[PDB]
Amino acid sequence: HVYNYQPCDHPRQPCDSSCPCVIAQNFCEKFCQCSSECQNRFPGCRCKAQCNTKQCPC
Amino acid sequence: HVYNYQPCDHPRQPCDSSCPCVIAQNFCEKFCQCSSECQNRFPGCRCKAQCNTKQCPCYLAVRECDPDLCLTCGAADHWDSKNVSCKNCSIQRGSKKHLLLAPSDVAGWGIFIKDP
Ligand SMILES: [Zn+2]
Ligand SMILES: [Zn+2]
Ligand SMILES: [Zn+2]
Ligand SMILES: [Zn+2]
Ligand SMILES: [Zn+2]
Ligand SMILES: [Zn+2]
Ligand SMILES: [Zn+2]
Ligand SMILES: [Zn+2]
Ligand SMILES: [Zn+2]
Ligand SMILES: [Zn+2]
Ligand SMILES: [Zn+2]
Repeated sequence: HVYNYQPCDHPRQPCDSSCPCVIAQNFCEKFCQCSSECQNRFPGCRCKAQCNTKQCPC
Repeated sequence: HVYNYQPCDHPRQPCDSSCPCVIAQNFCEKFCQCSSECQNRFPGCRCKAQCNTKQCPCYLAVRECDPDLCLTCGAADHWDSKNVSCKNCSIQRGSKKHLLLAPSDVAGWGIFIKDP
């Protein structure tokens, strides 16, 4: 069910159940026009190095 | 719908739609008898330190860093010592702030914090 990511550009509307990223089950990215603290925005991992194990959320 | 975690003890049956942890929407822990590569097992975060921001999967999932899994964040290291590198381990380690007991300014007794 993976869909291509397309940045969200819905002003005056939260990224919830109506943003294209939320509908397409895709995390909001830095290119999204939503707020910097969006619920669907994917947080950056804080791994020391490698980031190749399953532990790294990325 | 948060349910209490009870270790799974179903051998010869994958942790899938029938294990109590999977049914209860709860991650399999080290105390589960399932396989060491279970799908529902919660992986240990590889955070450099702190683990207090939303990026750390333990903090992101409202979970304290498991000492057996999270080894880079410092939860496992310095078990006898204090000032752990990770910050999502205070409940498990029991490092609580010094409270003080005095009559509350609102009603009855109240807890007052000794240090900022
Ligand atoms: Zn959006
Ligand atoms: Zn978006
Ligand atoms: Zn968003
Ligand atoms: Zn990352
Ligand atoms: Zn990483
Ligand atoms: Zn199980
Ligand atoms: Zn389990
Ligand atoms: Zn399991
Ligand atoms: Zn962490
Ligand atoms: Zn952790
Ligand atoms: Zn940690």
